[PDB]
Amino acid sequence: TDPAFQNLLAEFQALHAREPALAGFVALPDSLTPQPVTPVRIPPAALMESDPDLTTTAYAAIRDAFIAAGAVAQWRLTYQGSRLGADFMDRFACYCLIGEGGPFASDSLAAYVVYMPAGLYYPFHQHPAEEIYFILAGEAEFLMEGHPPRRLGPGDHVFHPSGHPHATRTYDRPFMALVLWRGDLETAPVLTYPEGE
Ligand SMILES: [Fe+3]
Repeated sequence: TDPAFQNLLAEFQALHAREPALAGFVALPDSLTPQPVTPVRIPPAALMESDPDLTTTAYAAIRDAFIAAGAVAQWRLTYQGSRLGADFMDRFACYCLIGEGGPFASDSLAAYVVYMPAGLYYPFHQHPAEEIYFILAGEAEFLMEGHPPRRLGPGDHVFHPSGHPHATRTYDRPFMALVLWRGDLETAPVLTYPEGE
C-alpha cells in the first residue's frame, strides 16, 4: 500500500539478491501478504531523517527509502518500561518492514531498520530469532558475548546465533542497518542485564 513502503520493499528485494550474506540467510519468498500499519512517530525518526552523516558506498537507495517510509512507519518502542531512559528511548530507532508491525507479513522472515545516532550505547540484548545485521550507513561497534568486537561499516555484517547476547556502541558516527530474522519471530528482544550494565 503506501507507496513509500512499496519502493522500500523493492529496494529490499534487490539487495537481497545482490548480497550473498542476505540471500544466504534467508530466501525471499516473493510473496508477501499486505497488512495495514498504524503509524507511530518518535523522535528517533526525526533523528534518522535529519542525520548528515549516514555515509555510504553502495547502499544509498535503500537507505533513502528507509528514510522515506519513516513517515509512515510504526516506530517501535521496545524496552519501554526498563532501566533505559529517555536517553535511550529517544535515540534508538527501529521499525518493521517484514513482520509484526510492518506493511508485509511472513512466516519465514522479518526485516527491520536500526538507526542509531552517535554517542549511543545499545546494551546487551537477546532473542530467539537468528539474526543478521547488514550495515547500510555509517559505522558502529558490534559487541557479542565471547567474541572480539568488530567495527562495522557498510556492507559489513554480523551473525547472531539464537539467544546470543549482542550490543552496539556508536562513537562519533551514526549507522543504519538492515536486520533480518529467521526462526522464532514472535519473541521480542530483551535486555541481557535488566538490572546491571
Ligand atoms: Fe538483535
